[PDB]
Amino acid sequence: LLLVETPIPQQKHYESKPFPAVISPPPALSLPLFTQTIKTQKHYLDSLLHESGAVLFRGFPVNSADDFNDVVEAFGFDELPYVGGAAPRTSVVGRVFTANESPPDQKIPFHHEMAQVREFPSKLFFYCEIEPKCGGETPIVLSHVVYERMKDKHPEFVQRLEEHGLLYVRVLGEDDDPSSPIGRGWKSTFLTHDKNLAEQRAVDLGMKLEWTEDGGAKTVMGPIPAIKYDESRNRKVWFNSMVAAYTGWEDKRNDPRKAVTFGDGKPLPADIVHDCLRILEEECVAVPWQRGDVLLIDNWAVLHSRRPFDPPRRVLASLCK
Amino acid sequence: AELLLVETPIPQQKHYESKPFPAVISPPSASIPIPALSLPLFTQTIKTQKHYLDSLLHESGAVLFRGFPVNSADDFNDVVEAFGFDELPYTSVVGRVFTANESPPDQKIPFHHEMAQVREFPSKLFFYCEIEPKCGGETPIVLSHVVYERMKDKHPEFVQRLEEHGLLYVRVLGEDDDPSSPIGRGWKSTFLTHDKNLAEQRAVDLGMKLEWTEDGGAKTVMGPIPAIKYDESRNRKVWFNSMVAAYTGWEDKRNDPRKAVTFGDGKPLPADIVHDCLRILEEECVAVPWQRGDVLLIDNWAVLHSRRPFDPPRRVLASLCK
Ligand SMILES: [Fe+2]
Ligand SMILES: [Fe+2]
Repeated sequence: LLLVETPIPQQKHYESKPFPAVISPPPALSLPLFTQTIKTQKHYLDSLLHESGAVLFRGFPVNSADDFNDVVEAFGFDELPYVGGAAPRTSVVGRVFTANESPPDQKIPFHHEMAQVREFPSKLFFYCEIEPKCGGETPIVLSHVVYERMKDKHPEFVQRLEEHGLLYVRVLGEDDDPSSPIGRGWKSTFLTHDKNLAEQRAVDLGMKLEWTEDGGAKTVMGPIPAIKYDESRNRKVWFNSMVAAYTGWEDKRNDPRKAVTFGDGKPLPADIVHDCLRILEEECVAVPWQRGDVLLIDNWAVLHSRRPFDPPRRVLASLCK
Repeated sequence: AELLLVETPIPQQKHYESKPFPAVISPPSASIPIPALSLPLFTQTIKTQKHYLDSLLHESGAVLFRGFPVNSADDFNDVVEAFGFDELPYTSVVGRVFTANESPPDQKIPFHHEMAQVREFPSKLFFYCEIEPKCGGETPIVLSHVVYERMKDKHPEFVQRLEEHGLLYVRVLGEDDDPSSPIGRGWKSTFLTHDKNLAEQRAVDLGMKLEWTEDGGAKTVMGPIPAIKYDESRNRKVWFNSMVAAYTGWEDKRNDPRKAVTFGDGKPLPADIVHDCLRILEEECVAVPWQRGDVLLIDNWAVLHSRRPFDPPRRVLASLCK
């Protein structure tokens, strides 16, 4: 079976490279034939992900969570062991899971997966088992592009970011708020109900957990870098949750404006942060999901998000070490 | 190529009026000709032996299928499709098969009929062992009509009062979802809304009375509803209720299991008699150790199930029928 590089309307190109790269089928197709081609074309696929940063596989027989798991298995990347610092996860089969995000009417900001975690995924997979009735795409953007445009537009700001970095403040409830963009409580965050084991697992993850009165918790993280270096592609990337926090960490316990600051406490310039948001939207690519679609994302080069949608919609995921 | 479905004995099974519980079907030891076992051969035999299998489930209440090539969720789904029961209208693994978010492994899940407090509950249930537990983790099952007959015999007055007033179920919900709780789901998620008006309207549709607590949560009161039902297909009364389940298993920071369920008229249940019922369930139950490939078909009108504590790994998928 052949893996054909196919053009789609939404994709962009950077230095002659498509973003995202799109592979489609040209013996009747079957899941085993696909997973077999994946193993056979390992090198080709590694080079494609290396050049593009994300690869969308469209037109293949991935009709269930089990099929998706088999495809993830064919790529052979080591699975990311679950710890904490993420959201209420629900394992479906094997390395595949469903995480409960914010409501369909909301817009999930751009971010790198588990960006504030020490051992974050190098790669992730997204699978559409049930396409959204309307909207619900998973827009993606090249992190190094965002950095380059930011350094070009706001050299001083970028310069200050690499000197002082960023500081993150996030208040947590005891339980999980299904209605919040950042509704995970400290119980689910640290997979514990004991404050001792929590405050410890918290300090380990590199946090300053101070128990709140209403049984919640106020977490503070940083200073930590805002810019990182992709060793495999020799370039710097916008690896931070600045825009995500500044515009999305909003609920009864969190004021977005105070959710993230420069590493030295100094506030961020509202106009520059929103200018960054503008760059993310302009450079992003929002491919409408089709049932069977499997998207492979290199977490070092891409930030993802989610658009509002009308149910039904079901996108499963898988994280790689 | 044909396959024989042989009624086989196992150590754990019991017998009531000459009928095995659960009935156990396995491939034969030495058949002529020797059949090459496969999933497709099994699913074909299931369709071919429809009547025989319906009769078996009818007489026993539950049927364990042991020794067949059910080696994946996909295989299990094919087996569920071969039986042709209508799927119960709604984490989905494949087709009609899913994984149930159960309690932690160290816990003991109480006996219950599936979706017992739901208007349209499943008539039948399928359980499949994809990965056998390292230790324990069986799925004990017991005959509901037997529990009823023993309860009526030991506590006639109590049963008589149950038929008269029935039971009342209480749950104090928080606004958000508590992860560390067997009943931790809040009213926002339970009623899929953050709007109080809509929520209390949806609870009423579900045959529930909702009262908004002062702390931002909610208190629901379901009932009075019957504690005893009638199995039309078998002409007998069954212990179709979550009495023991709620009285001993619905505990968290907001809920006290002793007020979680009461008589339909508010009167508390006698602790002695409830624990006596718990005793009966344990004595009458059958806990068959799970084996990879096992498929258990349960008639939800005649059987209550549970789960023993266990040491991971363990993986049992499920499927519900209209
Ligand atoms: Fe994400
Ligand atoms: Fe159950």
